[PDB]
Formats: sequence, C-alpha cells, structure tokens
Amino acid sequence: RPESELIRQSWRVVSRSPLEHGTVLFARLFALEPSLLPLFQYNGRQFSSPEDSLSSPEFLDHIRKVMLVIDAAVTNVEDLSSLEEYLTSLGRKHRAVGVRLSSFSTVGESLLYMLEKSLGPDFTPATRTAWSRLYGAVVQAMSRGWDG
Ligand code: HEM
Ligand SMILES: [Kr]
Ligand SMILES: [Kr]
Ligand SMILES: [Kr]
Repeated sequence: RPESELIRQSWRVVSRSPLEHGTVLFARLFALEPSLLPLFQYNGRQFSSPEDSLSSPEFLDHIRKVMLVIDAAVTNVEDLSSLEEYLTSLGRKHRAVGVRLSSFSTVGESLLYMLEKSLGPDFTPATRTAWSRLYGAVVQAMSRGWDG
C-alpha cells in the first residue's frame, strides 16, 4: 500500500529522537486539555502546572512508553490485528487511571500537530490522512477496554 510507506517514511524522521518529539506531543496535549494534567499521579502527588511534568522522571518514562507503542503500530502497519489484544488491555488500564475515551481524540490532534511541526512541507495531506487512519485503528482497538 502507498499509505503504509508514507507512515514508515515519516516515522523514520521522528523516531530518531523519541523523547524530544514526544515532549512536543504532551506539551501540545496539556495546552489543549489542561484537565488531563492531574491524571499523572506519581507518589500520590499532582502536578500544578504543565511545566512541572517535564521535570518528573516517571512522566518522561511514560513519554518513552507512548513512543514505543506508536513504533509497534508503525512496525505492524500492514497487519494491526496482531496488536489488538495488547491494545484492548492498554485501554482498560487507561480507563482505570481515569482517562475518558473522548480525550484520545485530543491525543490524536496532538500527534498530528507534532508530525506537522517535525515534517514541515513533507507533511502532505496524504500523510495526514494516513496517520489519521492508523491512529483511528489504534483507538478503535483501545476503545474495547471501555467495553464495546
Ligand atoms: C490522556 C492521555 C494519557 C494519560 C493521562 C496516560 C496516563 C497513564 C498513566 C497514569 C499510566 C500509569 C503510570 C505509568 O506507567 O506511567 C499510563 C501507563 C501507560 N500508558 Fe498512558 N496515558 C495516556 C495516553 C497514552 C497513550 C496514547 C499511550 C500509547 C499509545 C500510552 C501508553 C501507556 C503505556 C504503554 C503504559 C504502561 C501500561 C502498563 O502498565 O503496562 N498512554 N498512562
Ligand atoms: Kr508537557
Ligand atoms: Kr499518541
Ligand atoms: Kr498511531
């Protein structure tokens, strides 16, 4: 497929420096939906401001975890049925920590922002569409962790 190749080629640029790029993703996320900030409770404590999260080793480890899941999806773009059970369970975990399913649309927009800003003119409307489709498929699998 041509979509699969657009995804693999664009990801190569981002996966070079996953923490730097995942930092952009989460900075954008908290700018759009500040109410996600209290859901990261490490040591029973809440971050006051978004910049507090960037000093937290546990938060930065979660950025790495995110980028690893996306890497797995890109690696398996031709057949995502293999990640399906893992993703359902990842959904259940996030439901448990208190993330609402509607917040994953904001995460998607933040991912697209991070890609747009990293790729500049190489972020074509075809590339956007491809990533939207891939992210949609990931979220569909995760959404089974909220039942359905
Ligand atoms: C609103 C968005 C999100 C919030 C508030 C959130 C929050 C959390 C929290 C609190 C944990 C448990 C503590 C930790 O391991 O750091 C967690 C675990 C995790 N999250 Fe997220 N997360 C979000 C989105 C995502 C996304 C989009 C992905 C991947 C695509 C992701 C992947 C993970 C993974 C892999 C774990 C470890 C799961 C395990 O216990 O095996 N998270 N997340
Ligand atoms: Kr952040
Ligand atoms: Kr993401
Ligand atoms: Kr994705």
